[PDB]
Amino acid sequence: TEFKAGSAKKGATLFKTECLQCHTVEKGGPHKVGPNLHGIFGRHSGQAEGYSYTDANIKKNVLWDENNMSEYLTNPKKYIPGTKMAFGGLKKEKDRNDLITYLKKACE
Ligand SMILES: O=S(=O)(O)c1cc2c(O)c(c1)Cc1cc(S(=O)(=O)O)cc(c1O)Cc1cc(S(=O)(=O)O)cc(c1O)Cc1cc(S(=O)(=O)O)cc(c1O)C2
Ligand code: HEC
Repeated sequence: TEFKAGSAKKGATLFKTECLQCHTVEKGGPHKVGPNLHGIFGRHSGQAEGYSYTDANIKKNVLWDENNMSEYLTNPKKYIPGTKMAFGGLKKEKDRNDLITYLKKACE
């Protein structure tokens, strides 16, 4: 996939409805069902401090960027077979661009 910067405003609403139940974004924010996402961009998969990941999420062995994030969020278990993230994915390209535009700001 090829990320294109979109609307963080639309992305924020998508995060609220699709992601917030399992994830926080703020620095020092708590783990929930899923890990806190602060600092996710640039970091090795499966490496937030204090969170117990699947071996699949750890050993995916990629650094997160906007393009592999878009691919992941299209269909999480297809990109990371073995994942325990129970999210079906955002099939729509604009949704992923907007979400990721938001995530870049919100987890900085
Ligand atoms: O910046 S905005 O988010 O306000 C914006 C709103 C509209 C827009 O048409 C665009 C931006 C331009 C635009 C950008 C992109 S992107 O490169 O992926 O960022 C894609 C499109 C687009 O028109 C094409 C498009 C895709 C989809 S998808 O099926 O979800 O992938 C839906 C739409 C698209 O126009 C419809 C649409 C939704 C929305 S929504 O408010 O975000 O739901 C605003 C506008 C729309 O035309 C009206
Ligand atoms: C129902 C729960 C749930 C939902 C909904 C969910 N997630 Fe997750 N997410 C998780 C869990 C659990 C993990 C850890 C999975 C593992 O260890 O295999 C995870 C992992 C991730 C990771 C990898 C983190 C890392 O450090 O490698 C990212 C990125 C992520 N989620 C983003 C999102 C985004 C963005 C959304 C919404 C679009 C979302 N998630 C929706 C539960 C969820």
